[PDB]
Amino acid sequence: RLITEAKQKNQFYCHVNLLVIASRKFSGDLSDISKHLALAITAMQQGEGVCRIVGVDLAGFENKETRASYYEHDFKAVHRCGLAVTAHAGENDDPEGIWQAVYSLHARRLGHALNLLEAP
Amino acid sequence: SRVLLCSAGHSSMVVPEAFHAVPEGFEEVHVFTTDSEKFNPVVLNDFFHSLPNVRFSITKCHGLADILNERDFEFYQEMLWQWYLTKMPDNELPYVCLSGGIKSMSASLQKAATLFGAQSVFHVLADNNPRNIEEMFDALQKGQIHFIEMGYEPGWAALRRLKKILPINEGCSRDNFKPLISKSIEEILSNTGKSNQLPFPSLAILPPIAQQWLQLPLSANDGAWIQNLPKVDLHCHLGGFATSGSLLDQVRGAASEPDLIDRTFSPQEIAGWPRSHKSISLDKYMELGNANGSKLLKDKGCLIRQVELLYQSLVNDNVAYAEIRCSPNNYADKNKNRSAWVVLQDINDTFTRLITEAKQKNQFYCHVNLLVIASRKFSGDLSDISKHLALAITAMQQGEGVCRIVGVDLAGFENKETRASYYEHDFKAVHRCGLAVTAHAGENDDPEGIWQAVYSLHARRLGHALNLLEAPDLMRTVIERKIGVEMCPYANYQIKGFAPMPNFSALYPLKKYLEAGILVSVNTDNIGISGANLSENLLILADLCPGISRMDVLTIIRNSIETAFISHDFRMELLKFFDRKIYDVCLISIKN
Amino acid sequence: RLITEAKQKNQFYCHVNLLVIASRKFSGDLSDISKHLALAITAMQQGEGVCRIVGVDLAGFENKETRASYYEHDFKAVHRCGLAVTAHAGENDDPEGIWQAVYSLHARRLGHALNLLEAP
Ligand SMILES: Nc1ncnc2c1ncn2[C@@H]1O[C@H](COP(=O)(O)OP(=O)(O)OP(=O)(O)O)[C@@H](O)[C@H]1O
Ligand SMILES: Nc1ncnc2c1ncn2[C@@H]1O[C@H](COP(=O)(O)OP(=O)(O)OP(=O)(O)O)[C@@H](O)[C@H]1O
Ligand SMILES: [Mg+2]
Repeated sequence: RLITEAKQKNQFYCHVNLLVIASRKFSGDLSDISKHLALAITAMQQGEGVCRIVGVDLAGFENKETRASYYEHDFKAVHRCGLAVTAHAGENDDPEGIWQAVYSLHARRLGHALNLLEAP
Repeated sequence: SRVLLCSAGHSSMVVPEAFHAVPEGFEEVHVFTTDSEKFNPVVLNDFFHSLPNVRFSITKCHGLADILNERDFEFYQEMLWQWYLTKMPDNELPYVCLSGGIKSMSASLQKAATLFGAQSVFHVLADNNPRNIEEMFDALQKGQIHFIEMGYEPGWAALRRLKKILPINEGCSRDNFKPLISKSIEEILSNTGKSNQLPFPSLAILPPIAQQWLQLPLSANDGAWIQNLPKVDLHCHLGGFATSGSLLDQVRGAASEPDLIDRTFSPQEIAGWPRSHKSISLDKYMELGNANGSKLLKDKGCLIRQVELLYQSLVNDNVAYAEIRCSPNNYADKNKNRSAWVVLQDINDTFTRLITEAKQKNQFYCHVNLLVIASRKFSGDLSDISKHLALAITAMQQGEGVCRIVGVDLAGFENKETRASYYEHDFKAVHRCGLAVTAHAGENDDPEGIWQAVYSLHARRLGHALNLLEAPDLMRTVIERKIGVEMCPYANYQIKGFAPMPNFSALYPLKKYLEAGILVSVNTDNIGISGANLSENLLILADLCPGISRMDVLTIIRNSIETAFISHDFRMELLKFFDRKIYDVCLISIKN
Repeated sequence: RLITEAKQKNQFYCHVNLLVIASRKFSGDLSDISKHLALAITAMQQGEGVCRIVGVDLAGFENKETRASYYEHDFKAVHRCGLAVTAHAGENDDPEGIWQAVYSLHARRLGHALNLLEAP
C-alpha cells in the first residue's frame, strides 16, 4: 500500500522486499525451523503485489553444533520451490562452516565473515 | 391408557378383581379367550355395565378349545401374539394379569408380556376362590384377595412395528402363521471374537434379545437400520462429490461467471451402475469424473456451492464425523488471485460456518476436517509435493478453529512412477511438525512399498491394501501396530471385481481382515463417480462378504472412530455421543 | 512347565513372556548388542510353546552417550522379523532423544519418560 501510494504521486519511492528469518533457537522448539521455512515457501506464492518474499535467512545463535550441516535436512525444498538463502557466519565460526554453508545450503549471499583473508 | 389384558378360562370371574387391582380406578379392560363353551361372558358384561366408561372387549380364539395339541398350541400362540400386538397402547406399556388359564396360555402370555413390554404384571390369589360377585366383594372388604407382582417389566423399548407391517388380518387361519421372532429366538444360542468384540460399553445394558439380534448375520433388508446408523467416513474426495444429475446442475448454477462453464459435456453412462456387471479400469473410472474436478471447480461460487452440497449430503446420511481429501493446487488460479491457500481458506471457512450454524440451532451436525492430497507426478515437476506439504503445515498452524487440517495424504496412479519410497526426506519436516500421513499403499502395490510406507513414512493409514492377505509378515506388523486400512467396497468392487461378480472367482477379503484384527474402516472414496454413499456402501457387505454380522458393522464404526486423527478429549466426546446414539438406534431398530 | 502345570489343574495361572534385554556396555565388545539381537531373533523363531519371546529391551545407561541414533540400521533386522522393541529413555534425557527413539528405533513401547510434561 505504501509503495503504490508513493508511486501514484510520481515521487521517488523505495521498493522493498521481505526476507523471512529462521531464528536459530537451537534446542527450543526444533519444529520452528520447519514451520518458518514452510511459512516462507507458501507466503512467497501469493504472487500479486509489488512487495513479495524473495528468500529466507539463517541468522541466529552461531555455534559449532549450529553449523550449516545441522539444519541441512530441512533445506532440500527451499531451493526446489525457487526461494533464496542467505546466511550469517564467520564472525565467530570456522572457515569450514563457511565453506559448507556456501556448498551445502547453496547460500547465494553471506553475512559478515570478516576473516576471509585467513583462508585464501 | 391403563388397559388390562387377561386370559379367560374356567375361572371367568378373575377379571373383576383385576379391575379392582389398581388403587385409583381403571380405564379399559380387554380379555382374550378360546372358543370353549365353558366361558360365560354374561356375568362379566353385567359386572362391567355398572361402569359404562370402561371399554369391555371380548375376543375368542375361533376354532380352538382345550389347547390339547401342538398345532393347537402354536395356533393359540400366534393368535395371542397378534391380539397382544393389536391391543396395546401406542406409546405406553399396559397392565397385564395372567392368573386365569392353564399353564400353557399363562406361560405363553407371560413370555409375550416379557416380549412386548408391560407396565406391571401381577397375580391375584383367593383363599376360597369365590364364584359369585358378592362373595369376592365381601372377600375384598376384609382383604382376603392378596396382590403378588414380580416388579415392573420394561420389555423391549421398541418392537411394535410388527403391528404396522402386519395388518389386522381379521380374515386368517393357521396357513398364514408368522414365525417372525421365533427364528430370531431359535438363533439366540444355536449359532470368542463375536462374544467379546462388543464395542460401546452401553451395549451391555441393551436387552438380550436385540443383542442376539445383532449377533445375526447382516441382510439386505436392514437398509433402514443402516441409514439410521451413525457412521464415520475418513476417505472422502471433495472433487468427486457431484458428477451428474441435479446435483451437478445446481452446482453449475451457482458459479460466479456462467460463460466459463462447459454445460455440454456429460460423463458416459454405464449400465447397471453402481452394481457394475462388467469390470472397469482406473482410467475409465477417473474419466467418469471428467465432467467435474479442477476444470469446473475454479469458480469461487461454484466451490462454495459444492462444499455446501457435500456437507448437506454428509448430514443427510447421518454421518457424525468425516474427513475430506482436497487438492488446493488443482483449484488455484493466479488470474483472479485464486492461490491454493485462498482456495483452502475458502473451504475451511465455509465448513466452519456451516458447522457453527448447524450447531447453533441444536441439530445433527457432521463435524468435518480436511486432508491435503499430495499427488505424485500429477501436474509436472515434483516440487509441487513440497509446495503441498508446506501449504498443509502452514494451514494447520492456524491455531484456532473448528474445521481443522488433520494431516496430509499420499496418492499416486499405480506403482513405480508413483512409489511410496521416494519422498522421505521431504516428509521429515511436515511429519515432524505434528500432521499425519495416510499413504495410498495398495491397489496392486507390492508389499515392499507398503513396508516402506509403514516404517519409513510412519503412515498411520493405508489406502485399500486389498492384496495384504498374501504378506503374512506385513499383516502381522499391521495388526501389531493397529494401522488403519481404509477400504472402499463399491469403488474396489467396480474397478477390480469381486464375487458375486459375473465371470469372477476372487472374493472380497474384508471378513478375514476383520477376523485377523486389522483396524479396518469402510469409506466412500468418490460418491458421485461410484454412485453410492456410506449407507449402501455398508449395506453391500451382505452380498459382498457373506456371513458378516451386525456387531461386526458396529466394530467397523468403532475402528473408524479409532483410526481418525483427533485429539484425546474430542475422541472421548465423540465416543460418548456415538455410544449413546448407537444404543438408541439399536433400541428402536428391532421395532422393524 | 510351570504354566502347563498350573493350567492343567484348572486354577488361576499367570502367562509370562520374556523380553531379551540388549544390555548397554558402550565400552568393550560392542558386538554383544548384535549377538543379543541375533539370539533374540532365533529365540522367537521357536514358534511352539505357550511362553515365547515377543520383544527386545533397549535398557542400560540411557544417557546421551547411548541414545537412539547409533544402531537403527541394526534394528532394521529385528523390525523385519516382526519383533517388538521396547526403549528406555526416562532418566536424564532430552526431548530430542525421546523423539528419535520413538521415530527411528520405532519403539512400540516407551520406558519411564517422566518429563514429557515440558515437551508438548
Ligand atoms: N525502480 C524505481 N525506483 C525508484 N524510482 C523510480 C523507479 N522507477 C521509476 N522511478 C521514478 O520515475 C521517475 C521519473 O522521473 P524523471 O525521469 O522525470 O526525472 P525527475 O522528475 O526530473 O527527477 P526524479 O528522478 O528525482 O523524480 C523518478 O522520479 C523515479 O523516482
Ligand atoms: N487367560 C487366562 N488367564 C488366567 N486365567 C484363565 C485364563 N483363561 C482361563 N483362565 C481360568 O479359567 C477358569 C474359569 O473359572 P470359572 O469361570 O469357573 O470361575 P470360578 O472358578 O468360579 O472362579 P475363578 O475364575 O477364580 O477360577 C479361571 O479360574 C481362570 O483362572
Ligand atoms: Mg482415494
